[PDB]
Amino acid sequence: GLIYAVGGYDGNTHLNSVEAYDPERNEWSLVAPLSTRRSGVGVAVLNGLIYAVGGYDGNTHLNSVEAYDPHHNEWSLVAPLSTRRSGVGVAVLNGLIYAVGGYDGNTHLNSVEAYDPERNEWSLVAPLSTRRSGVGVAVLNGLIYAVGGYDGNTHLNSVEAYDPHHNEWSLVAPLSTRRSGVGVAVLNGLIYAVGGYDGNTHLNSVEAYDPERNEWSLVAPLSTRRSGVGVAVLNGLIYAVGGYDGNTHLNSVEAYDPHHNEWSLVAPLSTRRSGVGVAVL
Repeated sequence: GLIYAVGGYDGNTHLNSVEAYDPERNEWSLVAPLSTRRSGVGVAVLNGLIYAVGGYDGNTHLNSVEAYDPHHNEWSLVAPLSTRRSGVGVAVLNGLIYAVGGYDGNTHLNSVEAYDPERNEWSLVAPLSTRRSGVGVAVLNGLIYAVGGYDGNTHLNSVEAYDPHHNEWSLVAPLSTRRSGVGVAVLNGLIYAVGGYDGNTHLNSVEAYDPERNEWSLVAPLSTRRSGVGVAVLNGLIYAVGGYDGNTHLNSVEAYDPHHNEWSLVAPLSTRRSGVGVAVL
């Protein structure tokens, strides 16, 4: 029932710090830090553990992965990716962690790898049809959706979905707006694409995808522009954590109520964090 904000960039420093949000107290508290600084990190929850995948330590784009045990309040390294990946999208499906796309330091990636915690190993699965760093990823109805991103030359409005039973990606309806550094989460059978960067400006706009109609619709915009924003769903609300508003890196946090279709501010992070990974545990 807590939101964890993992790593990020405060405007000067790539962070190893981690903090947790308690909606009942409306308060953030620091927890144990990562072993390595990570901005542009992908985060996912599996088997009661938080996995921090890849990212950038201010020097090198990372293949390392570490896992957080809230009962020990400690991070431990697990098996590394086959490819260095910052700006990577991460989602959990059928007991596996998928690492989608990202940037290895010279190339924007279309490759995808999956982690099996039983074997503690990563293996490649089918690649994206499009290279995607800064990509948002979420799982809905047994499919993994890769939303937007940057292919090396263009900020993307395209969206594709992964079927693990066929080991195949398929294009679905594209966003109305190009978005890299976009935050994505799933709520009430819809995928929300939050903020991002369209190549011209950082965005406050938000779009929601309905798989039944295969179409995106705009919903209420954020109170502030946010790219590199972490997005997570808790208690029927969508939280947008941190990010970058085109001017500075943000410690502010807002929550979206789909019943009212409105965003409201909640308590801010102790630390400005763009390129932050967010997960609910």
